Amino acid sequence: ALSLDQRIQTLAYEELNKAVEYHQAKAGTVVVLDARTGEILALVNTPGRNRAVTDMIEPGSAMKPFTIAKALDSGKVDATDTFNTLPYKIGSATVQDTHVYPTLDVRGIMQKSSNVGTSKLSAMFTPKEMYDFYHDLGVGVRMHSGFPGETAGLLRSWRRWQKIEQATMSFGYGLQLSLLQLARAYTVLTHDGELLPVSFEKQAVAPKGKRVIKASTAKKVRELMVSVTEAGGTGTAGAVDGFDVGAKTGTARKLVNGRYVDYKHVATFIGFAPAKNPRVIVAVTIDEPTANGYYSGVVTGPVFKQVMGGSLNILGVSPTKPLT
Ligand SMILES: *[B@@]1([O])OC2=C(C([O])=O)[C]=[C][C]=C2[C][C]1[N]C(=O)[C]([N]C(=O)N1[C][C]N([C][C])C(=O)C1=O)C1=[C][C]=C(C([O])=O)[C]=[C]1
Repeated sequence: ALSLDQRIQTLAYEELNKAVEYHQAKAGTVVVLDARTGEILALVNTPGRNRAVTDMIEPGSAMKPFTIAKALDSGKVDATDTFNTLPYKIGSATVQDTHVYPTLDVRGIMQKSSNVGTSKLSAMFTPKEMYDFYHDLGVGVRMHSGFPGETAGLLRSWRRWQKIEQATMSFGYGLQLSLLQLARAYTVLTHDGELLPVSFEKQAVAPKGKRVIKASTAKKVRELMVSVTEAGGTGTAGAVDGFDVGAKTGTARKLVNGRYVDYKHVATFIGFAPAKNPRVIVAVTIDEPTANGYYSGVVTGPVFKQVMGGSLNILGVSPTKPLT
C-alpha cells in the first residue's frame, strides 16, 4: 500500500493546474511529504514524465536555509550576528543582491534572501566542508525511492572549485537536484536535524534518519524561516491562517544547457508547518511562467498556501492560533 493520500493528491492536482494555467507556465510539480517519516503523501506533475524525480533544477534561494544551518551548527555564528551585505568582489566577479541592504543579521539574510550574506557565511568554511555538507543533505546522491528515471542530481567535486563557485553554490547555483531531493533535504530541518529516506510506500516501522546538524540548530532555523512568511519577508503569499509557516522562496534565471538566459525563470516555494512542530513539507515548482510576473511569491506562494492549509485540515492538525 502507498503512502499517498488521495484527498491531498487531489488538492495538489487541482491547485497546481489552476496555477500553471493562470500563469501560462510550461510545466509544474508539487510534492508533499510527511515531515517526520519521509512518506510521500502527494506527488503531482503537469502531464508528461514524473519531473519531480526525473528532472534536476538549480535550487537557488531555497538552498540558503542549509548554508545558514551549517554556519549555526558549527558554533562559529549565532543568529544575532551582523554582516556587511553590500556588493563585493571575488577576484574578477561580483556578488550582489537585487535589493541592497548595508547590513543584515542572520534572520535578515533568511528573511530578505541575501546572496551576499549567504556567501559570507559559506566563505567561513572550506570547499570540502561545504561539499561534504551538501552531500549529506543528498545532493548528487541517489535516493533509491524506486521511481523509474530517478536523477541523483549534480554535485561537482570540491577538488575543482574556484572561490566564486563556492559562493554561487551557497546560494544555489552550480549544483542540481530534483524537487523530491529538495523536499527530502528539508527533512533535516523538520525531523530534528536528521535526513529521512523518502518512500511511496506506507512504512510499517517509523524510519530512522542520518544525523546532519543538531536538533537545537534545526529548531532555530525553523524559527528563522517563519520570518519569510511574516511581514518583511519574501514569502508572505504562503502564510496560512491559524499557523506559523517556515518557508523559503526561490526565483532563479534558467540554465539552458550552459548559458543563463535572464527573461526565463523557475519559481519554487517550499516550506513546513506547524513551524514549531511540523507535520508536512510542501514543495512547489513552476517552470517558465509567462503571464502575471515571475517572482516565487506571486507564482508559487498561493499554491503553497492552499495545499498546506488544506493538508493540515485533512490530517486534522489543529490551528496553533486563532483564525483572522
Ligand atoms: B533567490 O532566489 O531569492 C530571491 C527571491 C526569492 O526569494 O524569491 C526574489 C528575488 C531575488 C532573490 C535572490 C535569489 N535569486 C537570484 O539571485 C537570481 N539570480 C540568478 O538566477 N543567478 C543565475 C546565474 N548565477 C551564476 C552564474 C548567478 O549568480 C545568478 O544571480 C535572480 C536575480 C535577479 C532576479 C530579478 O529578475 O530581479 C531574479 C532572480
